[PDB]
Amino acid sequence: MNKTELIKAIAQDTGLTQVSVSKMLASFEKIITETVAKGDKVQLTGFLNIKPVARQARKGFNPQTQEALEIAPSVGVSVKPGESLKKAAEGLKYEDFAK
Amino acid sequence: MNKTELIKAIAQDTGLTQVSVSKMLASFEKIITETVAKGDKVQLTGFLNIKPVARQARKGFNPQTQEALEIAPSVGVSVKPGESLKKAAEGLKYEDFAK
Repeated sequence: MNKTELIKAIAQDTGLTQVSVSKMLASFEKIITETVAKGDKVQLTGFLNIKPVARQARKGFNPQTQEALEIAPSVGVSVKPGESLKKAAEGLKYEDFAK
Repeated sequence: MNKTELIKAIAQDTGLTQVSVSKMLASFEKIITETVAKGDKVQLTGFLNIKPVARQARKGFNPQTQEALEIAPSVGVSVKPGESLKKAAEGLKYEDFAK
């Protein structure tokens, strides 16, 4: 699925009026990517812990070629996929992917 | 934010009909986690890409005192690094966190 397929995901799980399925998802990244950049820890049930956390602010290796460094972390992306989808996955196409 | 905060995040980015803000987001996580679990490549425009991959895990008993068994049930709900959210993070104050 994606910013469009997901519109159908709500346009079908919901469908009510197709509100902005295309616009709410277009804004979803605008709020997902923008919230972390707005300063808010979005949290999807228990799988997408959207929340920014700094972890880098330098990377110029010494006067050599590959001795890169990094002293100071600036905003980052703490969030990640949780087990809510893996538990849902162990329940629908987990073995389907195995074979 | 969360299954309700992000709701208004789209209910406001939408404001068309507030479709089911409650049913589209509660189901969006139910479909986000359920799609990857259904076995579809869930993703977000160009910053997130949740994808499940048949995998497994084992060596922590359970039916007794837990700490010794040997199974392997664990799909791999991978994901992506939406830089649009990290680059947006540069917008919130990435360096401000580095200092």
